[PDB]
Amino acid sequence: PQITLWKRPIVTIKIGGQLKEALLNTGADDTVLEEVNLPGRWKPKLIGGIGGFVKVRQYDQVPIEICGHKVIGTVLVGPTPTNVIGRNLMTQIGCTLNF
Amino acid sequence: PQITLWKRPIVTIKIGGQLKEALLNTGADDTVLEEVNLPGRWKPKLIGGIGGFVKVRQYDQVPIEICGHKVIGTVLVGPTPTNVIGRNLMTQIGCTLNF
Ligand SMILES: CC(C)CN(C[C@@H](O)[C@H](Cc1ccccc1)NC(=O)O[C@H]1CO[C@H]2OCC[C@H]21)S(=O)(=O)c1ccc(N)cc1
Repeated sequence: PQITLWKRPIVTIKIGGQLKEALLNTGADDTVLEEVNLPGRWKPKLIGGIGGFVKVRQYDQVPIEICGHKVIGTVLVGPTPTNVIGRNLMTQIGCTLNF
Repeated sequence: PQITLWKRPIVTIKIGGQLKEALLNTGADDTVLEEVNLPGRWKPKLIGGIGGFVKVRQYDQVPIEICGHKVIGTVLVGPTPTNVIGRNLMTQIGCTLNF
């Protein structure tokens, strides 16, 4: 599909068997989500943004459905005001910026 | 331009006759630049990012030039890790997300 940006590019995702929505974010290297329930082991990570640093759980190689296509990639889990799909997953469903 | 997201989608941008470069960010509604030499008065603004809320200087109706393409809008100045051009400006180039 071809999304414009007169409003937040928000789309459905499925994570942990659960239906959700997230902002398709080209700003960040990695994906972040609202506290959720997930597979296995995570690493501590510190991301930085606007408003300083925030502590996240790094779940590695996780299965997620974005817009209905399967992707396995890194999901960061932490206190994000909103769910954010990073470049890391966007490139696997052939997302590209068009202008 | 169809641009893939393996890298940061950094493009060239011109303000005040200053060449710099900025992230084509679809996760930011607003355009946020670290410093500019714009000549005078700015307006006090608050945006929230992922790590909290920050003071930033709002400039109305700035002529800016992205990839040669001259467009006009509101250019904040703020504590951003990376120059970010958000959707308010990306719509004026008719830029879209695509997959
Ligand atoms: C400036 C960015 C480099 C900061 N981030 C990406 C950015 O998309 C966030 C992502 C984002 C999206 C929605 C809500 C909060 C954060 N948005 C943001 O704060 O940008 C600001 C520009 O204008 C304002 O409009 C919305 C946010 C403000 S980030 O959220 O911190 C970020 C940091 C690390 C990762 N891995 C992924 C994302």
